[PDB]
Amino acid sequence: TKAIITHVENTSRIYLQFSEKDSLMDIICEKLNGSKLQPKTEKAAVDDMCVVQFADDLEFYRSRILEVLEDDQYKVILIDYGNTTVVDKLYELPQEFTLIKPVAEICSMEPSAIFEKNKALTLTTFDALLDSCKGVVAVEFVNKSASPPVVRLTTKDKRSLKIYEHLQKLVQAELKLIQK
Repeated sequence: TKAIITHVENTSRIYLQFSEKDSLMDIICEKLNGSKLQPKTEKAAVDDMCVVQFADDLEFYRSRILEVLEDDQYKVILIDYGNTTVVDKLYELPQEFTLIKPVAEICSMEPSAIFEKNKALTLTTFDALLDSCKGVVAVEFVNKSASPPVVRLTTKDKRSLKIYEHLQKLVQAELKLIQK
């Protein structure tokens, strides 16, 4: 099955939107960016659901409060995607979205000490790898009962690049160039 990677926390915590939900994601975006949203009139608390404007693209997203910060700021998660950001204004979540689960689901790649011993290098290499397929991946489940479920990811393009094995190879190659 096909999905798009929308956020990487680490190799064991990856947010993906599975293709079955592409139209649903489009409708959420269209509805949030198509009508006037209502600013909140009092402070929110951790875990409150709301909507924020994302500074990077100026568009609107379903959000959940992660932290109540000083200076009336909030760290929030964009629940449909997984990335976090800091905003100074919150909007009410329109009622029609209340029961709709977050679009993105969390999965994990297989474990590797290479990834754990070299976190920053692994993540920057992974980012470049994902950019090379614009985040579009084929997904096979290794362990569905795990939390997050463990998966194998392949670039959804002509290379069919095997990400778990390839990422290990690239990281080891850079470490070897520097250290040997």
